Amino acid sequence: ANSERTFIAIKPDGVQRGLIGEIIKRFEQKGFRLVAMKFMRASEDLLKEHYIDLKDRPFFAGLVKYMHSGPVVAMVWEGLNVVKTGRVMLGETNPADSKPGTIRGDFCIQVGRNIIHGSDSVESAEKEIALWFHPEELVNYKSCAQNWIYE
Amino acid sequence: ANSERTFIAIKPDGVQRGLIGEIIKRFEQKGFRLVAMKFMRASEDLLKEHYIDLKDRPFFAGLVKYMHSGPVVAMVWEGLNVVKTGRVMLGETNPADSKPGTIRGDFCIQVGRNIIHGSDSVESAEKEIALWFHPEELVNYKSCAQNWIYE
Amino acid sequence: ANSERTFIAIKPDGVQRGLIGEIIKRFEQKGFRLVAMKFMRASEDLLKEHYIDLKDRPFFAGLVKYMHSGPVVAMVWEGLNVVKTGRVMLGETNPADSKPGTIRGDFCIQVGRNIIHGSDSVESAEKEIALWFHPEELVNYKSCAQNWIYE
Amino acid sequence: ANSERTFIAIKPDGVQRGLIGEIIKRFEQKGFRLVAMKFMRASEDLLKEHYIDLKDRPFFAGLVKYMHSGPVVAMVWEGLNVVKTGRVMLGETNPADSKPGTIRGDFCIQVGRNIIHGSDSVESAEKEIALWFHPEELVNYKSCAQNWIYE
Amino acid sequence: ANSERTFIAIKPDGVQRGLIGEIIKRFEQKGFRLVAMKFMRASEDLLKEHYIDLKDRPFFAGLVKYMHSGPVVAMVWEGLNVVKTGRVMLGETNPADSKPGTIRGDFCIQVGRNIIHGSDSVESAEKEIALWFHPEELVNYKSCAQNWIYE
Amino acid sequence: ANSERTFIAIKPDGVQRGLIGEIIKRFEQKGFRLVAMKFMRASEDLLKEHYIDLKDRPFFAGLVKYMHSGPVVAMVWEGLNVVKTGRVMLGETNPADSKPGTIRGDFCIQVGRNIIHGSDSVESAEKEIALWFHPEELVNYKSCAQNWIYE
Ligand SMILES: Nc1nc2c(ncn2[C@@H]2O[C@H](COP(=O)(O)OP(=O)(O)O)[C@@H](O)[C@H]2O)c(=O)[nH]1
Ligand SMILES: Nc1nc2c(ncn2[C@@H]2O[C@H](COP(=O)(O)OP(=O)(O)O)[C@@H](O)[C@H]2O)c(=O)[nH]1
Ligand SMILES: Nc1nc2c(ncn2[C@@H]2O[C@H](COP(=O)(O)OP(=O)(O)O)[C@@H](O)[C@H]2O)c(=O)[nH]1
Ligand SMILES: Nc1nc2c(ncn2[C@@H]2O[C@H](COP(=O)(O)OP(=O)(O)O)[C@@H](O)[C@H]2O)c(=O)[nH]1
Ligand SMILES: Nc1nc2c(ncn2[C@@H]2O[C@H](COP(=O)(O)OP(=O)(O)O)[C@@H](O)[C@H]2O)c(=O)[nH]1
Ligand SMILES: Nc1nc2c(ncn2[C@@H]2O[C@H](COP(=O)(O)OP(=O)(O)O)[C@@H](O)[C@H]2O)c(=O)[nH]1
Repeated sequence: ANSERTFIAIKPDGVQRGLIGEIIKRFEQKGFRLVAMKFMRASEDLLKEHYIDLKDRPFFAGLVKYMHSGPVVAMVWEGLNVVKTGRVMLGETNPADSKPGTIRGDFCIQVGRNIIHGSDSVESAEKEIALWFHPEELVNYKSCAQNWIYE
Repeated sequence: ANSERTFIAIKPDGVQRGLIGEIIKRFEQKGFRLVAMKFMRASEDLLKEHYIDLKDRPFFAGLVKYMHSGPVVAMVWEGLNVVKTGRVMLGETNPADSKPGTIRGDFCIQVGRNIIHGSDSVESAEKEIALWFHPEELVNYKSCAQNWIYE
Repeated sequence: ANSERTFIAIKPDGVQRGLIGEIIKRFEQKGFRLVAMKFMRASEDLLKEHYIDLKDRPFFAGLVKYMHSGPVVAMVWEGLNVVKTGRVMLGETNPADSKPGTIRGDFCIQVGRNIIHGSDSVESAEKEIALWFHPEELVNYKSCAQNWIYE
Repeated sequence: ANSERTFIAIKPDGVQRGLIGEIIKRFEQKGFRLVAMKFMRASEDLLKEHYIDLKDRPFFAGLVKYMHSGPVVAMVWEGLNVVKTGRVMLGETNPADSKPGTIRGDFCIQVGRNIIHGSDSVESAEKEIALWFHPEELVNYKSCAQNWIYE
Repeated sequence: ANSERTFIAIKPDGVQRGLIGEIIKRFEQKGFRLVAMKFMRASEDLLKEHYIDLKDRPFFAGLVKYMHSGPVVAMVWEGLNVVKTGRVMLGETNPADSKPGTIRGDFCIQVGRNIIHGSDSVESAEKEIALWFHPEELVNYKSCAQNWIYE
Repeated sequence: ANSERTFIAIKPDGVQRGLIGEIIKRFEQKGFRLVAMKFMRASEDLLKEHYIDLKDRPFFAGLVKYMHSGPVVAMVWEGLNVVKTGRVMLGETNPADSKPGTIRGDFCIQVGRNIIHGSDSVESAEKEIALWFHPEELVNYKSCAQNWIYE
């Protein structure tokens, strides 16, 4: 449970606006373990499979267009309930309901524009991960504060 | 509604406790547009002009007085929904009902000493706008990353 | 009640994990006054004395042994509502239930490691307060801004 | 001397790249007073005037145009040695030479865009203040902490 | 010489204009360990017995006075060379010639209100230590990150 | 020269001590471009090859192993003068000679644990880039603020 993982990617806006050091910031202070991460451009292919379940809903292609227009940071975070906790850490997908203190609350205003992405479920989490990252990609180490964070 | 504007002014107590950089930075990083700004001391008739609705109310002149005791930072901000979002940002007029994360929540204790104020309505917005500034103090320009905030 | 005081100790985990400054600051910038502060390793007897009402819980022994593992930072903070406002500042006891922007909410994850302690109640405040420090360790001073803070 | 002042302007670039709040807080937390401050599109004549010691510089006119490009933030700050100290604040003129800690060190890279301008002599100082600001635009007040800053 | 401890005291001005947090934080983040710490109003003799080496000098009793005008934060920190570095950390005694990025650089203006003090030597540092704390107030623990600090 | 590039890697020690968002963040506000990054553990022979030179120097062996003991953040950054400006932002190889305001200065103390590495030549830059990156791993975009960062 304490090993639960999630997939975090900072969208193209986040990277254009200078948010990566910030965003990351928030996860490492939270006490979470950066399992993996890589900066890159997403292929249309990728995205669509990513967003496969969305395939239909109007924004879709724009969405794909957009994810495609710039680089992103893809990463994987490990921890107790990272999935649900980080979700929270990020705010409501529509920045307008995100409160302050949260990724989107603090940093942004429009949904299309929401600078970041998080796995809504541990499933989404697994698929997502595996889809983004080969397995040997995903590092395994122990944080010194482990036993400070973890009971 | 992406042009929306509200009247944000930091109170002499924000001013005095050294909360201006912080506060504008809030707006800055959420991506709203600073339209106008001017550090000034306020006229009693202007306040008065402004605090108009609370005209009597037991705190009324205690207020006015206070609001007049120091210089303030008057500003105009713009963005999709800034009025409402701003509010949010600010917190709950009553700093005890303001959650951490938000300005008041973050840095102040009582409602008398509330560090800032914000248009609570659009119509409201403008009036204060019109009221506090001369339609020529309002700079029309675009953000460099507007395309990153807006689709 | 602007001289309500409260007791806040920064557990061994908040120590080991460097949040001694982050934590204090929050206090400082809100508008509280630090009253007494001390860095020590609480004895067990102290410990038990402390956490007396949970004398019964399954985790009790547990509590106490970690709380004695390392140094803590005890402190008295006074201000208007200190007590109850210091807790919203803290967030949920269970770092998972605790929003962003709060201390827990932002820097920790398990309730067995939830880095800070806050009095829940004025009398507990009282109680702890006394249980932790002799009467004359509590410094008395006024704040220069105190009247920027308080009306 | 501790009532010496200097003229602080934030370049359109500082305005573009959101460093308003940040640069402001720099002063605030250093211990300087905000005498005055407003957001404006400077004019070309003001400009030329404002930058006459440079009337015969390859850049000039480019220097103009650029500064005329967007709005800026004009500010006057007072304090003991504001003028000079303010300048170490800034860093060098050429961001390349600017140490980290400084405003130019920290946020910028090129001379042709170095977000900020500091007065370099008290004369220059008042000269510019003169030039920019309407005496009635200069704030008379006292920090609740003046005591705490000054001996 | 990694268990070299130095005495760092934040002055009435530190305490007054909220930099106790900020201050403790810088030391945190550089990886020194907080051995002892206590919020206490000094005692004229102690002040005396301390600033004994500048018994005569202009200031002196000006110094003593001030340093007792409020409480102070007493601290002991450990780390390889903490002293020298602490100093460095601190700034040049004189707010005047202290670079940005140092304690003083960033938050203070005159040598009269120099928000904190730190040992300037070992020999010194001990004398102060002895002098401001009883032995048992000296917290020995092992930081987790320590071997991440030290090879 | 606006396209120069450097190799920045954050060492395991910096990763163990949550200083990644901070480290990146330093690069991002200055306004330098993130060109490639990935999280990962380095291969012995990746490392021996990277420190190839000081193949002899006593430290070599310990260096290796250390570097190998946990994951790193490997990056590439582009901007006018990134290589030189990038070192200056890092500071002195020896944290002890590092100034406050700099990454090491601020964040670490012993050479052996210096948390990060920056390209010392532009050759080295390009060389180090090789070793470490597959050319296709070099993303290419244009920051929306470049024109504000550069003339
Ligand atoms: N432009 C635009 N994008 C949207 C809209 N609704 C959702 N999206 C995008 O689709 C992403 C994923 O949709 P959803 O899963 O429902 O949110 P997520 O689970 O947080 O990924 C959101 O984060 C948005 O960036 C919309 O109405 N307009
Ligand atoms: N002393 C005092 N001032 C108050 C009280 N309620 C409101 N105010 C002040 O009057 C301001 C305006 O209140 P309100 O109309 O609720 O907010 P606005 O419409 O956003 O300015 C508040 O932000 C406070 O500064 C009160 O109970 N006591
Ligand atoms: N391991 C563990 N510790 C707990 C649990 N519930 C509470 N505690 C711990 O003991 C302290 C006292 O608990 P409680 O009275 O609920 O929390 P409070 O409202 O923060 O003081 C908490 O701050 C926790 O560190 C639990 O279910 N398990
Ligand atoms: N393009 C360009 N602008 C320069 C150069 N030198 C100075 N300036 C610009 O004109 C301003 C005024 O120059 P000067 O008075 O030396 O510098 P200041 O008084 O230190 O900051 C600088 O802040 C730059 O923006 C140069 O070589 N090229
Ligand atoms: N008012 C005043 N205080 C001074 C002066 N020089 C030094 N002091 C004070 O005395 C303290 C100690 O003297 P010194 O050893 O020279 O300071 P250090 O370098 O902290 O140890 C300083 O921190 C100052 O607050 C001076 O010219 N005027
Ligand atoms: N233990 C130890 N490590 C050192 C020493 N000198 C350098 N190193 C380590 O090896 C690295 C590379 O040294 P060097 O090539 O001179 O520095 P670079 O090329 O400027 O950054 C540094 O990051 C240090 O951690 C030393 O004297 N002792």
